[PDB]
Amino acid sequence: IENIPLAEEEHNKWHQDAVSLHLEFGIPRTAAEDIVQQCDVCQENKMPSTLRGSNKRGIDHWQVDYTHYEDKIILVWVETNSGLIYAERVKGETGQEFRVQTMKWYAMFAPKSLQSDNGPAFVAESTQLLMKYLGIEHTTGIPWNPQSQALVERTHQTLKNTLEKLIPMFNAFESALAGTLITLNIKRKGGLGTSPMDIFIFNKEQQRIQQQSKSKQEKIRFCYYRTRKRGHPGEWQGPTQVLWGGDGAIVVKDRGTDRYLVIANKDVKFIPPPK
Amino acid sequence: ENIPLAEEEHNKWHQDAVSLHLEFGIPRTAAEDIVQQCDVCQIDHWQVDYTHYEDKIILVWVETNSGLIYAERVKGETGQEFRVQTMKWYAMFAPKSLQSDNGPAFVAESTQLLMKYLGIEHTTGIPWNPQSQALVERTHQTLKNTLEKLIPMFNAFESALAGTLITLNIKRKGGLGTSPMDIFIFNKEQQRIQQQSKSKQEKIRFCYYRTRKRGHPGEWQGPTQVLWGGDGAIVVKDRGTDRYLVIANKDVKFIP
Amino acid sequence: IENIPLAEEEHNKWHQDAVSLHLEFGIPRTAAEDIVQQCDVCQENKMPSTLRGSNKRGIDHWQVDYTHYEDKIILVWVETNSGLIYAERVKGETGQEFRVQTMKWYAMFAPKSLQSDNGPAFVAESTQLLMKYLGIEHTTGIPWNPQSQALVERTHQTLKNTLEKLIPMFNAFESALAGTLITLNIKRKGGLGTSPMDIFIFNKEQQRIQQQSKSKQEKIRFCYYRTRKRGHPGEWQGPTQVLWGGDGAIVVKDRGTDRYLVIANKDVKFIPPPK
DNA sequence: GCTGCGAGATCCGCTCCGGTG
DNA sequence: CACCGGAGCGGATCTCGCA
DNA sequence: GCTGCGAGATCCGCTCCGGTG
DNA sequence: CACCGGAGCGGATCTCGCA
Repeated sequence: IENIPLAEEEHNKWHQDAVSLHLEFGIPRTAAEDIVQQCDVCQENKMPSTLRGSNKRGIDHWQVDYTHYEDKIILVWVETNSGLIYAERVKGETGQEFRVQTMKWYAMFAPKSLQSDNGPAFVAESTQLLMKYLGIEHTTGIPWNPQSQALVERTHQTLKNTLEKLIPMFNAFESALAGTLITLNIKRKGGLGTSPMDIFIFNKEQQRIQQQSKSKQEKIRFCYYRTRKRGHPGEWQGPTQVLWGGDGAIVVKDRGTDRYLVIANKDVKFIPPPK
Repeated sequence: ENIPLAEEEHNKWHQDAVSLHLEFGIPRTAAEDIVQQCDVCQIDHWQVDYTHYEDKIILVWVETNSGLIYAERVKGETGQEFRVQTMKWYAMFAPKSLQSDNGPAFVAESTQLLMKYLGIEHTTGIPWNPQSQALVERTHQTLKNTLEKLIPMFNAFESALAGTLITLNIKRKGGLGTSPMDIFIFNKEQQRIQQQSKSKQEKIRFCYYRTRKRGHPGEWQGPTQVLWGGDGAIVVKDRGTDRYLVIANKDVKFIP
Repeated sequence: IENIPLAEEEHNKWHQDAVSLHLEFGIPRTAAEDIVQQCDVCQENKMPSTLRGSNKRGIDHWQVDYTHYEDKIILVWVETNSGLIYAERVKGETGQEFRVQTMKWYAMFAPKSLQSDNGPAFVAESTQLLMKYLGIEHTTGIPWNPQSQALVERTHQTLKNTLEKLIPMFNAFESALAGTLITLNIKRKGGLGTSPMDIFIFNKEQQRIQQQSKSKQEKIRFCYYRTRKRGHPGEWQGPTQVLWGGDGAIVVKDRGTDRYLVIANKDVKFIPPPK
């Protein structure tokens, strides 16, 4: 532990990873990793390997991107939760044409939110106003990050493959595109052999708001909750409603965190209802 | 299965297939079959018409029962454009039957060949059903009135048509607040469930059936055709009573 | 099973994967996969996802590639088994200069075989004769496949990083390159904290041929062997020497396969030695 | 008759030690 | 005295980008 | 105040059925 | 009668390349 200054000097001179230094001078690897963190050259030359994710979100939250196939502009519209897709060819990527396509889209379906990249048509102020005009949240992804729209990119690849497989069988490129839409919307099935269109229909049936509104008549009970650390709980903090009661646990909301949280039934006491 | 009970109730009261499946939760196709077989009373059915408005030709697609409608501007009335429109329409929906008049585009040989390729029933001739015809004229009048209503506000003619489609499919409501889109979605969901549960499994198969009296099995009767084979039970008709009964698969001899 | 012709017709028309067809028409998925195999469009558009490998080989089997750093030509020499490396800068990639570098290399170490890409210096007939002149096997990798020399590519990346980290501390670029060689040959240690140079030295000590030659005096025994299929063995095929005897199994060579093979001691009968 | 791999960074599984009821 | 993280040790696992 | 995923192809783990000692 | 692949079923796992 007394050789730590010499280890730091060697790190400054040569800049090897902490594992070798730990195995050599017998210093805990936490100290060596902190040395690497507090150094300069290794800090400047280390790489940020992170996993991140994708915005699957919920029902009716879609994103889109353009298609460059055979020097023809095509719009492909992709669902995230169920997996449905839809596409149509357009002469250009102009704002007015994009607005017309979006209006037809919103006539056909009932979306809620839309994601997109920094494309001029997507970013256009009139398009943003129209999206606001129909009460739909429009968020722009960070520029030069196709992984945000990786879903539409994957669907793009699959649709191009299906066009390659299906184009010579029909007279019209639009007809072939419709056939590929059928292939990837009704025929493309996996797992339980259920179409993305069927998933979307079932999602709409569940999302029907009449049942959700009328479920309010169910009995509501109150309770306290506490947090467990090393098996040692805290105080019974705050009265909150029993959102649902399960076997061995319930569902509660913490106003401090403003998010949903689960507590085992052992740390829960039931409040009797009015009588 | 409550389907044979529904069919007995139909043999008693002779109500329409609509109220039948609404109030007994039975297949729409089964209700149509029962209406067809019931001589007292004797899905995805569409009608297509052409109409001009500022000298523009537009396809009109109206479903005969739920009331959902669809429209799209077209350059001309000729067969190739009709084929493209019907290809897009079949891409967007999953129809089962179509009713139309004797228009050249409808009666074109290649159009009917592509109908057969898609495997859907096509019927041409003079429309004789007031139930569908009057709905067609009502849809036409309402659509033209709403488009005259909404055109000045919108920049694009196609945008105005899309807005009128929104008004006539989502905003407009009837009964307990059910849109044509809502009723179409409900019927489509139930129809697809019953199709995947009953249709593709087996067809036109005969069998032997027996009736249990206080648990005692009866003599094998028939033979009769298996019309609706479900989970652990089938629907067959007793010839004497002209009624359908629930017979468990353990009491059925499958005739090859 | 009678719907197979219709399934084949649908495959010819639309060309979806076998899983969906199997889940739809209730046909065994082997038949559908064979249909896809015997079709044409899916055969033409399927992708060959294979894993392959790398030629780690044994001791003293190396490969090399050139370095394009700061518009300066550098030769980097990489070991595969132990992990040692060595490098030196050269003005150009000419055949004579490469021959001089190889001769210095063979003076410094005692290699056995060398791998390389389609580089003109590596492919030169005089270089091949010189490699033959020193009794070293030279094989050329398939062109335009850097994954064959992925080892030297990885070492290239690491050495460039270490140059970036170490260049300003020395006057001469050659001195910095030597320092990076020290870093990656003596300091870069993992696992048991043992240097690649130490691994190479121990490999040479083990590969010393005197012990291998003098091990022949060990007793040699003969035996038969058989192959097990479903628990049913065959005939006792061929007399072969007991190369080594272990606990529950031995080592034998099959002249039919001309490779080494292991048989459990249960299927082995010991031949008594001469007495 | 031939051939993708490894530095680097957090997280976690874990085991003696700890607080902890 | 049982129990769970705490810390240390060791291993498991992710993208990336070199040619 | 934000965000890589999924068609496609072999191999394998496995469970009733089989040969098999 | 125990035992191991055989075949079928289902799941586990690999690179790649789309923008």
